[PDB]
Amino acid sequence: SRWRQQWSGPGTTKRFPETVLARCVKYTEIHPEMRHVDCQSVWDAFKGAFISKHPCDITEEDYQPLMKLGTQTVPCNKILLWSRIKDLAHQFTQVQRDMFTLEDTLLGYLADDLTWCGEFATSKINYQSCPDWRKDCSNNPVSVFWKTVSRRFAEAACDVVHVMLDGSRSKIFDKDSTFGSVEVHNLQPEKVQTLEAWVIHGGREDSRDLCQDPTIKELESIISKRNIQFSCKNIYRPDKFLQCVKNPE
Amino acid sequence: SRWRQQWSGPGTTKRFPETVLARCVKYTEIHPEMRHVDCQSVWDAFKGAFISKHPCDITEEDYQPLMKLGTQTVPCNKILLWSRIKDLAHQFTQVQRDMFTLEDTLLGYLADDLTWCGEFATSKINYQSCPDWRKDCSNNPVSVFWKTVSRRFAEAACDVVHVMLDGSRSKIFDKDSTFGSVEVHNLQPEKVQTLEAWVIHGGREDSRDLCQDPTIKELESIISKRNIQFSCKNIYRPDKFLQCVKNPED
Ligand SMILES: NC(=O)c1ccc[n+]([C@@H]2O[C@H](CO)[C@@H](O)[C@H]2O)c1
Ligand SMILES: NC(=O)c1ccc[n+]([C@@H]2O[C@H](CO)[C@@H](O)[C@H]2O)c1
Ligand SMILES: *[C@H]1O[C@H](CO)[C@@H](O)[C@H]1O
Ligand SMILES: *[C@H]1O[C@H](CO)[C@@H](O)[C@H]1O
Repeated sequence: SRWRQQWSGPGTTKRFPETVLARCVKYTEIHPEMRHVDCQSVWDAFKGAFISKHPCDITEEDYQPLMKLGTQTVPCNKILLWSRIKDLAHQFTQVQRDMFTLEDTLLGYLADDLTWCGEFATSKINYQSCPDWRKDCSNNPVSVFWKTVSRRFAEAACDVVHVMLDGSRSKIFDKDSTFGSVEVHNLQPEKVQTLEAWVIHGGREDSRDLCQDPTIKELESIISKRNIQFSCKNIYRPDKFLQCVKNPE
Repeated sequence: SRWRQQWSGPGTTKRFPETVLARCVKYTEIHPEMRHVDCQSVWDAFKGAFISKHPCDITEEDYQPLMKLGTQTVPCNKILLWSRIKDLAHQFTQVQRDMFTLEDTLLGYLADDLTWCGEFATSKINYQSCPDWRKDCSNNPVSVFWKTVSRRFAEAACDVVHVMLDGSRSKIFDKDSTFGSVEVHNLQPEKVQTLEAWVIHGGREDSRDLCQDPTIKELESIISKRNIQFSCKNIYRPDKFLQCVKNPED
């Protein structure tokens, strides 16, 4: 288009339509309980959320048709959130398969590690650049997608909700994250009794109780205000922790 | 009441209201995903289905308020049906904890092994007798309850559905059962590809292939007409079958 401006963020992932379609087919193959899904309809609703729209004015309503088609009931008491440490959370649920991260749902599975955006009044995907959340605009197709689906995922949790936190970083709990700014504030006190944090140890620091870290105390204060209880555990040896989850015999 | 007639079936189970309430509280305690349920409302809706009503004119609509409150999503590809061998089916799911029978749902859990009925125009439970489906009337509170919940359970299944059958009896498959007259006819062909039967052997079956039994062939014909595939397997050693599910390491 002769009106299309340059953005600071990377362009849409190459082969984005074909990648989403292939993922949808693969997911329904792996999960027989979701085989009612029509993957053509899913992609059509996904594309309809952002195609032909300015990629700085996307709203939660734009994704509502996709949200409906992707409706999925995950056992509300088996939900695992994560902050910065997505790799270990997914390895965990690959072993503890009755536990689920957002990326283990259909919608999270489709979009995991992809970027996308379009342009106003055109049917073309923008493969050259997409808005950066800081330098360009906050209401872009990718950021709006994850804050919408993340909020819905947290709203469905019940009983005890677990979150993995990255203990190798200066902000073990970071307000400037999906967990800190979306998930923690949309757990429903009527349904969730406790938020249990798993602080994953790593980095080049000598072993110490990281549940005493100031940002964890910050996290405890935040969730307590919402009338939800807080629990914290250190995962000192992640490799050994996974080994115990796999073969606790 | 001065109008109440005698029925041929046993009366309502003793302590029925207390038993349903206790079971509802116990179930939601064990299953956190169902704690949105208000057990008082569940009992009230259960009670409202048959109290003050003639126990020969109960309908599926009478139980709809209970059905709505009892809504529960079980993984549709992990459903286990059974015919006459209820004990082993429950022993199986207690070990294979990702599979569910109807009695592993809240609604099935409440009513398992219980009998109940009321009377028209009165608020009293009939602890003296209840209608027998054969000698008195088929549309009684118990029979109507189970045909309703069993149909919805069967309607929810998807992919591969399993049914345990009692191979120690003459009619391994019996049309005159909840499975044979309700469940098999309400599996949705759009969602279910296969019905897999597990024929449980009894006391020394000479290792005979019971999947060739005439009643099994009858089952295969019935389900095939509905455009669903059929698979059959013999469970020769029920006790050993459970231990292998307990300890697959061997
Ligand atoms: N699983 C994901 O890719 C994921 C989960 C939550 C938030 N995000 C955001 O989307 C972008 C594109 O992947 C990421 O950089 C996050 O900002 C992604
Ligand atoms: N779980 C049960 O007890 C069950 C399951 C299906 C049908 N029924 C009927 O209810 C009566 C009272 O328990 C039984 O005799 C069956 O007819 C019971
Ligand atoms: C917060 O938790 C989710 C994993 O369940 C992750 O995608 C982020 O949104
Ligand atoms: C048929 O299957 C059910 C077990 O899932 C049993 O209750 C009968 O209705």
